[PDB]
Amino acid sequence: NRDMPLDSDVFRVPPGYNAPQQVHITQGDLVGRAMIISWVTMDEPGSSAVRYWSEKNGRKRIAKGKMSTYRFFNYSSGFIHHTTIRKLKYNTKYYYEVGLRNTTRRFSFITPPQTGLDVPYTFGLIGDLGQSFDSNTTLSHYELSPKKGQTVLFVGDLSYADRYPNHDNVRWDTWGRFTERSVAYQPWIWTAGNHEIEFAPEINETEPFKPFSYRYHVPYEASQSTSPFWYSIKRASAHIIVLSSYSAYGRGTPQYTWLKKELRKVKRSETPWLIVLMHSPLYNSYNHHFMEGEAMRTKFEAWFVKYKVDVVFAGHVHAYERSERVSNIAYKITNGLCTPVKDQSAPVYITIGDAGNYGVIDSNMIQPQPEYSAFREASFGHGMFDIKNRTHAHFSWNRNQDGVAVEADSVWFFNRHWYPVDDS
Amino acid sequence: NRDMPLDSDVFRVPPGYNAPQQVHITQGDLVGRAMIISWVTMDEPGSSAVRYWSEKNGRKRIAKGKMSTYRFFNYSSGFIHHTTIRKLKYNTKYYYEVGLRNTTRRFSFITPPQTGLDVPYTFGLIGDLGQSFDSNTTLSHYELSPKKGQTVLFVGDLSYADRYPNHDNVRWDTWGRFTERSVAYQPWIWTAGNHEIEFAPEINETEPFKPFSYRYHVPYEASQSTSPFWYSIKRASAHIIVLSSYSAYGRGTPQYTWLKKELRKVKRSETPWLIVLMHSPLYNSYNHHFMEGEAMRTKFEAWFVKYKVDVVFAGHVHAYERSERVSNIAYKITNGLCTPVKDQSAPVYITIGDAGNYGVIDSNMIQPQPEYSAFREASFGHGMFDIKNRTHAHFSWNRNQDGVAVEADSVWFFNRHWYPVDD
Amino acid sequence: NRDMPLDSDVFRVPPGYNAPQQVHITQGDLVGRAMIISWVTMDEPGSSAVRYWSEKNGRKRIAKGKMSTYRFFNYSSGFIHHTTIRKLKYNTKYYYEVGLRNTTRRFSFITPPQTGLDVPYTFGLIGDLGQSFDSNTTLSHYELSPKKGQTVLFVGDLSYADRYPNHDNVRWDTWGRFTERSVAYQPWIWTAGNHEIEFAPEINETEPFKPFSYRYHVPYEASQSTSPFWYSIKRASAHIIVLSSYSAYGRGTPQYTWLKKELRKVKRSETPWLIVLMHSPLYNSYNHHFMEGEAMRTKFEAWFVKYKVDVVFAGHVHAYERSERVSNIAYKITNGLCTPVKDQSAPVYITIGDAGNYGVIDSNMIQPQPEYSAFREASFGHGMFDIKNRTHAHFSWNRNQDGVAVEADSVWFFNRHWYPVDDST
Amino acid sequence: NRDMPLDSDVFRVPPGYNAPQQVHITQGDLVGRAMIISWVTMDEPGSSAVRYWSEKNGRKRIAKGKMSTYRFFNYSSGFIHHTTIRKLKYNTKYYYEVGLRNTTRRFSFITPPQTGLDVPYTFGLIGDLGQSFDSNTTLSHYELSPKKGQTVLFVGDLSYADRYPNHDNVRWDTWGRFTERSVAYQPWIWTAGNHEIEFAPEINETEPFKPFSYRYHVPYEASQSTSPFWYSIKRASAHIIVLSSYSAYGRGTPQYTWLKKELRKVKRSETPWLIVLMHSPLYNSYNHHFMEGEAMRTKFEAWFVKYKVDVVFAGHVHAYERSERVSNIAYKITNGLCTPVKDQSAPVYITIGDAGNYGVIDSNMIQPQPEYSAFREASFGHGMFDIKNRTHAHFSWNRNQDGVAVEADSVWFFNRHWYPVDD
Ligand SMILES: *[C@@H]1O[C@H](CO)[C@@H](O[C@@H]2O[C@H](CO)[C@@H](O)[C@H](O)[C@H]2NC(C)=O)[C@H](O[C@@H]2O[C@@H](C)[C@@H](O)[C@@H](O)[C@@H]2O)[C@H]1NC(C)=O
Ligand SMILES: *[C@@H]1O[C@H](CO)[C@@H](O[C@@H]2O[C@H](CO)[C@@H](O)[C@H](O)[C@H]2NC(C)=O)[C@H](O[C@@H]2O[C@@H](C)[C@@H](O)[C@@H](O)[C@@H]2O)[C@H]1NC(C)=O
Ligand SMILES: *[C@@H]1O[C@H](CO)[C@@H](O[C@@H]2O[C@H](CO)[C@@H](O)[C@H](O)[C@H]2NC(C)=O)[C@H](O[C@@H]2O[C@@H](C)[C@@H](O)[C@@H](O)[C@@H]2O)[C@H]1NC(C)=O
Ligand SMILES: *[C@@H]1O[C@H](CO)[C@@H](O[C@@H]2O[C@H](CO)[C@@H](O)[C@H](O)[C@H]2NC(C)=O)[C@H](O[C@@H]2O[C@@H](C)[C@@H](O)[C@@H](O)[C@@H]2O)[C@H]1NC(C)=O
Ligand SMILES: *[C@@H]1O[C@H](CO)[C@@H](O)[C@H](O)[C@H]1NC(C)=O
Ligand SMILES: *[C@@H]1O[C@H](CO)[C@@H](O)[C@H](O)[C@H]1NC(C)=O
Ligand SMILES: *[C@@H]1O[C@H](CO)[C@@H](O)[C@H](O)[C@H]1NC(C)=O
Ligand SMILES: *[C@@H]1O[C@H](CO)[C@@H](O)[C@H](O)[C@H]1NC(C)=O
Ligand SMILES: *[C@@H]1O[C@H](CO)[C@@H](O)[C@H](O)[C@H]1NC(C)=O
Ligand SMILES: *[C@@H]1O[C@H](CO)[C@@H](O)[C@H](O)[C@H]1NC(C)=O
Ligand SMILES: *[C@@H]1O[C@H](CO)[C@@H](O)[C@H](O)[C@H]1NC(C)=O
Ligand SMILES: *[C@@H]1O[C@H](CO)[C@@H](O)[C@H](O)[C@H]1NC(C)=O
Ligand SMILES: *[C@@H]1O[C@H](CO)[C@@H](O)[C@H](O)[C@H]1NC(C)=O
Ligand SMILES: *[C@@H]1O[C@H](CO)[C@@H](O)[C@H](O)[C@H]1NC(C)=O
Ligand SMILES: [Cl-]
Ligand SMILES: [Fe+3]
Ligand SMILES: [Fe+3]
Ligand SMILES: [Fe+3]
Ligand SMILES: [Fe+3]
Ligand code: NA
Ligand code: NA
Ligand SMILES: [Zn+2]
Ligand SMILES: [Zn+2]
Ligand SMILES: [Zn+2]
Ligand SMILES: [Zn+2]
Repeated sequence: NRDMPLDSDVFRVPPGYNAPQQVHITQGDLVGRAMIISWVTMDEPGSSAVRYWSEKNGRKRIAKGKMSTYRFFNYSSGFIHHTTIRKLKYNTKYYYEVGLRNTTRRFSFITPPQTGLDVPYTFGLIGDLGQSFDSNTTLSHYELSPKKGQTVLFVGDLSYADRYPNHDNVRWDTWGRFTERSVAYQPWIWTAGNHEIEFAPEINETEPFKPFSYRYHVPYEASQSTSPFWYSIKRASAHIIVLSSYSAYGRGTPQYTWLKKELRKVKRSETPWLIVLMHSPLYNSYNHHFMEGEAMRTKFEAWFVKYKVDVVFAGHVHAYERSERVSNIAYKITNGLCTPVKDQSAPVYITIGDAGNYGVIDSNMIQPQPEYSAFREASFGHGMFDIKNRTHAHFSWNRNQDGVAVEADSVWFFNRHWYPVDDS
Repeated sequence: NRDMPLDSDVFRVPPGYNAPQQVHITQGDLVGRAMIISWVTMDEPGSSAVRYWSEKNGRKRIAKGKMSTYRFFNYSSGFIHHTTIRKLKYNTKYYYEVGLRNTTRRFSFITPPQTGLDVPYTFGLIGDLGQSFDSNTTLSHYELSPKKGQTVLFVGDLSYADRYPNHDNVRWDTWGRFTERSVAYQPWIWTAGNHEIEFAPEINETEPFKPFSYRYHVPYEASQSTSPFWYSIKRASAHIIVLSSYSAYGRGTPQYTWLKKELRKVKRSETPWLIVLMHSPLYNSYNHHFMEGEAMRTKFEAWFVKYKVDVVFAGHVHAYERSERVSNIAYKITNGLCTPVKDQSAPVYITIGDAGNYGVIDSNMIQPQPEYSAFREASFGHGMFDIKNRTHAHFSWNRNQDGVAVEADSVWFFNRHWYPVDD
Repeated sequence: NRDMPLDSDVFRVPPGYNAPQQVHITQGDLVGRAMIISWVTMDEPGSSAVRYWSEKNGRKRIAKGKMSTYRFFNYSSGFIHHTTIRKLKYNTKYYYEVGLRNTTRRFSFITPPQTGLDVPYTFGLIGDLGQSFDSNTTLSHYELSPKKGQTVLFVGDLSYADRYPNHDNVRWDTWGRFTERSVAYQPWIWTAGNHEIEFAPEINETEPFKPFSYRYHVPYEASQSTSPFWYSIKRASAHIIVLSSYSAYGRGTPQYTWLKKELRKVKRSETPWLIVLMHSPLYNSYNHHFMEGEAMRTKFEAWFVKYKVDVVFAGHVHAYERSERVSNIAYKITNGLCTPVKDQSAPVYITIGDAGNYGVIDSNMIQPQPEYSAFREASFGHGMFDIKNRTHAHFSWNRNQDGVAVEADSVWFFNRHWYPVDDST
Repeated sequence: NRDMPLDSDVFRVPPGYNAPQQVHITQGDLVGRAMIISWVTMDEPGSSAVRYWSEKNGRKRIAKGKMSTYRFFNYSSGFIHHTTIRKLKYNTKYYYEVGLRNTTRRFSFITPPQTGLDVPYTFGLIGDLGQSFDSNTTLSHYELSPKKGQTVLFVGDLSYADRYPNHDNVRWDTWGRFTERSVAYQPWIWTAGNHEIEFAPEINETEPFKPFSYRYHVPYEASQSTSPFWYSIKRASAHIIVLSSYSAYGRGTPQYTWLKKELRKVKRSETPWLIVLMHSPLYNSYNHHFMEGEAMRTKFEAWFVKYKVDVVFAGHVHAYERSERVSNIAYKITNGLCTPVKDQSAPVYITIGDAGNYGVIDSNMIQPQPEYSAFREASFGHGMFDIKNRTHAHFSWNRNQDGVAVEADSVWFFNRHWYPVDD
């Protein structure tokens, strides 16, 4: 176990009575004019109000949100606040304060630009963060990146609190305080991983995702989803679809039905970059969780080809892997066509679940490297998906053992819709 | 299309003030000593009490249940009752009556024999019933069967009420009154199909399986399931595992985790017949819904082989198919091994979703007939799985266009644990 | 049984698919800038959106509210909509529309003037309305009154649906359609009466006021009440306090606590007319329900004197009665001081529970008329509290058997804070 | 504030992992064959099962109950268990054990005799107990009483936790542990006082009686009450009626309606002693809370007289008072009949809210002592209602300053139905 001890500086509780902690934000709407503000108070319920103001207009406003609590076995939570700030200005720095009654803590964010064809934007890519010492340097590598991530795409497995006895939910609080130094100033877009399931019938905890869902809200109604575990957002030139690997996705189910309709609503003339997130990779040549993505892949892979998804990000495997553009959609049971082929309409599949978890890397690879795998390496690190314009985005991967400006893997993406050419 | 009109005889309301209607029973425990009695009253809530007594020891006892209601868009249900009778005697006729506060109605059932290695038992197989005129013929054929079925293994898609505007839930009620003449007297073991999902955010109805789960209860806690849409029961010599094609089944999910534990609890020296029910077939050589079952197959086929499941029954496809014993579990992305192969540890996959639905048959088939497919036909009908003992179970398929004693398809199942020979 | 039959013209369903019916409004805030819009759709849920605009300007805005439903025994409601229009302009005609998805119906209201010392306003007084032919006559008299009532103060007992078998809640829907012609255009201020309680444990209905509270919302949180059945509103120059005779009011209970603080908040220099609404009369010389008000009188009478309430309106008794300014607050169990005395600091107690109910008047009164009873008469009718300014309000009582313009009883009120001179007739 | 400090011995936590604390029992049915067993586990949910057996026959049985939790402002409760043991034998000592899964604790109780005309029984009377050092003394005097109480009638105001900042509900847990040494072995019959209202809108606690209602269950369903704050039990020769001073009692309200019908069910030929419990006294000659009972009095006094209630116990005033048998029911507003008069159908009204509370006594009395007041004294203490038979019960008031066998006041109650003479 390489988890940071409870006394670590990154887990420190902010001073002052009922001081807000575990502050975290995410996009609150479909197009970027809104922000969910989230924090926890531990001494008393406190106010769910958020004071905020833009640098441009300097008028202090109040939004009012809602508080909630939960229990998990013998654990009882602090007071969890979720407040949505709406009708924000584009491309604008706002300041926001939480804890208006007790002790007040102040933060800030920048709204993205209005969606558009050539609007540039830099996405962090982080998966399977955890709270090990490895997790802490990955976060450091992200925040010190000269490419300056503006939003993190998070592909599942947050706190790993379920590894503890009875899923010791204090390790959710520590994770929230630890990640605050980033997510309180820029949105993370949440994907549900398997360590969020927390299905523990032995301790009478049988509602999947219960802790995760109380602590991390997503703007899922903004895209007509009926569940927080699959949803869409638009931000700058990107359309991002979040799927749930451990929800139902059979034909006719809510997630299947929502994805079918959502892929049809995508307007590549406004958001050229089509990004999909799921926890479990559909392409993966590591031994760890080899072929667990087969189920979802059979259901959705053809749809990713059809709609010319640019890239699919996943975690789950604790390592890094970048596919070639391939598909394996010709199979008809008896026709023998079960080998992935090069398909220039396919997305690139990237496994980036290597941000540290609890300190274990997945090293065992199937050998030789299969044709469908382009690059892979068992190192800790994080990714950046730097969109330049409608045709070009630059993806890079940074290792924890390198300098923060070093790119150990690096490739240009040519947009599938606006410039379809062999970017290999 | 061919759905029976609302004024059909099969849909008649039982007379009397608040007379119970849509009466139906199913196994109430793990081993067959309990029964869930269910019904609906339309005039007022009424009593959830059930009076019962055996034709033998004859003492009249009272079980008490719970009532509940639901709404669906602009539909308001009647008052739905579910009551469990426990501690029944094995292998005895009981009488039970419902509607004690006002109009009483009386029915009977016969508890199964205790579970055991060599206990014979006869299972009706019905899928995708619906309420078309074909639906009624299938049910007649089952009731007039010389085989004499004792329990219906129902592989999902019940009322087809979702085909109607706003899913007109009156068509649940009619289907309940139509099927009463069978399921009030012998258990139907319920599987959930895609027509039970009734996901309709356009009318703000977003809870999967809501009308079905209010109306049809299952003993799912008896097998430590956390959900009614997957569960297991034992009856005579059969261990029946019911799965939910339209719930989560990824690694670490409730259903995945439950099934993974459940197969370890199977004792073939106590129940040698291992039967799996699911709505969507894992092997299906018809064009309609072709390869829909692939996702669940990747997850569960290797377990079915590991545990030598005798048969997997499914509906969904509106036709009849019986596979060979095959598996397709050796694939590894790049090893190229993606062809089903004869495997005597594997189950036979039977598609039996041809009870009538709303009158339509699935006739277009993959050509040529793949080697994994033993027999297929686009006719309405039903199946019977007739366990003779620990080694032999006779499966027969009866067509609606045939006489009720006629088996258009017939095959001996040799038990995968006690007698695993080529069948 | 003088209840109007089900096929009466007043119970007619508004035509068109899923047309909104039982449209009714009431004040939706403390000061008058808000309105709660309420209505029922029978065919499908429909939209809880309200389109509205000022006759002056004309900008057509939308307010979104919520739909709820209930069951009561073997009855199932339609789809009940409550939507609050906020931030409105004072003294201004607004039009509003409901049923925006399918069949639209349009109505209007006038927001009250801004609260102030001399702001005039006419309040109607109706209690125990019911749905009888007498009930129809009272409503007609109210709306045809030459002094135009601008808001109804309603002292409880609405539909008398609970008199029917299984409280046949269909009789709630008919009463909503019948009263629509008034309450859809001007707010009625709701008090909960004993016929709202609907405690029917024999048919497993044990939640008091369940039908009433689903159908009739009030802005109780605006006055920091925690319950719909007691709350305060301010309108024009009146501060109106609504109490619940059939809720707890023992010392330390929520209603007791709320009323205690609420009287401290009243400012007679911003709203001179202090009005109390309750169902059960504290002072009542009628035989029916004689002394049922003693328990609440015991708890609150002295507070009404202390804070110089101008008038207490009640119903419950199916007749009309106006009291002298009278108090009975000096009793100490053993001191013999149990008789009401003239007290110019006390309010007037008015029983106005004679709008019709199910067609029965309460005529058996105690004789001779006690010294505390000013005027009493067993006839169907309604009242008007016509505030002229900070010092003067005219109260009048109109009988059904009389013309619409004739006051059978009437009296000038001298405001207890601004003109505290004896005004005894 | 004479409240005991948190490290006092009476607040000791039972040792051992998840040891049940705050164990307390009350009658679980109408007549005395059932017991509600309540306790709190702090380390994890634990099992709600209760193992119990009579000292007579060691046939160990299991009763299964229910667990609940609550929050109050920034306080989070432990795991609260309520389990009803039903179908017990009369007049029988039972053992019971809680904390089965982890640390077990064992207690006992003795069921009352079957209800009956001439069954003797001793009732402890305790009100406004709290947790001062005075409170601990009163509880000692009760448990040391030579008259040996068999059940406590508790007229309300339990923990006084609502005097602490934010009603510091730890002072509920501490009170449960302190009272356990009595109430784990014999029932206390709970009346809600005003310190149970805990209506605190400032800190967003607006639901009356929430902490109390979670921690202390009552068998209110057994008398067809729809609310735990009013209810009746029958025990030995007593029919006991608990009213809620701080709920609704206007005409038509649930409580009012309930009391009207419950009195009609009283059978003095089976329970000759008719006893009413309420928190706020209807007769009180103390300055503190003078005439707060008038409102309930105007509604209910004539009913008490009409049904010849033997005695009404209240608390609320932190002193002792015993009235004469008087009524004040002749008043008609204008007839001037407002003075209480002696009335041999009226109950005796006893204020017994002097068990200690937070260490304050109410000493200021109305002078001179009114005619309706028989005896009254501002001292801490408790009472005992000792039923001998259908005609006689002995009531005694024991002060904390006297020795445990000393009665500072004592009267014979002559049964209003069987023996109504001037007592
Ligand atoms: C969209 O972004 C691309 C990456 O930044 C642009 O390509 C870049 O163009 C630069 C000239 O402005 C040149 O120095 C860079 O080397 C080049 N980078 C790459 C990776 O090609 C692209 O510009 C167009 O496409 C390239 C290939 C050249 O033909 C440019 O002259 C073109 O303008 C950007 N597209 C647009 C429309 O600006
Ligand atoms: C289990 O049931 C099978 C079907 O009823 C039995 O096989 C049948 O046995 C009949 C005589 O008992 C024979 O006429 C049938 O032809 C035969 N049916 C088939 C499909 O083979 C079976 O009986 C045992 O197995 C058969 C093959 C013979 O060897 C019998 O002598 C055996 O008793 C039943 N198994 C047992 C263990 O009884
Ligand atoms: C406040 O309203 C009162 C009721 O309308 C006014 O009294 C009425 O004044 C009328 C002409 O102003 C007069 O014809 C009415 O007889 C009289 N009504 C009564 C019941 O007295 C009152 O006007 C002031 O007071 C009265 C007594 C007259 O002296 C008026 O001339 C006064 O202006 C209104 N108060 C004010 C300040 O206007
Ligand atoms: C009910 O209990 C009372 C208290 O014990 C009985 O009165 C007591 O009877 C004793 C004789 O056994 C006697 O020594 C006690 O002094 C006397 N105590 C009092 C306070 O009176 C009572 O006994 C009957 O009633 C009284 C009025 C006498 O007439 C006795 O002689 C009677 O036996 C008991 N009543 C019954 C019906 O048992
Ligand atoms: C985590 O990293 C930050 C930034 O590099 C550093 O200040 C902090 O001390 C580190 N803490 C631990 C426990 O590694
Ligand atoms: C609740 O708040 C009080 C005062 O703010 C504090 O002293 C106490 O420790 C808190 N209790 C809990 C359980 O947080
Ligand atoms: C359904 O089948 C039964 C039995 O064959 C028959 O009596 C009945 O008339 C049929 N009803 C319809 C509508 O086909
Ligand atoms: C409810 O029950 C009453 C009494 O039998 C009956 O008259 C009425 O029609 C019923 N209403 C409904 C909607 O079932
Ligand atoms: C239904 O049964 C109850 C209880 O026996 C009875 O009171 C009632 O009148 C019955 N209803 C009808 C319509 O017969
Ligand atoms: C539900 O709506 C349809 C029209 O959309 C109507 O025909 C049907 O009768 C409605 N059902 C009820 C119970 O109102
Ligand atoms: C009600 O309106 C909706 C949307 O405008 C429409 O789809 C529906 O057909 C309408 N219903 C009827 C009965 O006209
Ligand atoms: C009710 O009164 C109105 C007049 O205001 C009249 O038009 C209508 O016919 C009356 N209806 C009944 C049933 O009395
Ligand atoms: C939960 O149970 C474990 C069991 O060892 C214990 O150590 C832990 O302190 C408990 N947590 C709480 C908050 O009681
Ligand atoms: C309470 O009383 C008991 C018995 O008299 C005694 O043993 C105990 O120490 C006392 N505790 C306190 C804190 O007074
Ligand atoms: Cl009181
Ligand atoms: Fe992981
Ligand atoms: Fe089907
Ligand atoms: Fe009335
Ligand atoms: Fe007290
Ligand atoms: Na599927
Ligand atoms: Na998976
Ligand atoms: Zn994972
Ligand atoms: Zn299907
Ligand atoms: Zn009334
Ligand atoms: Zn008290």
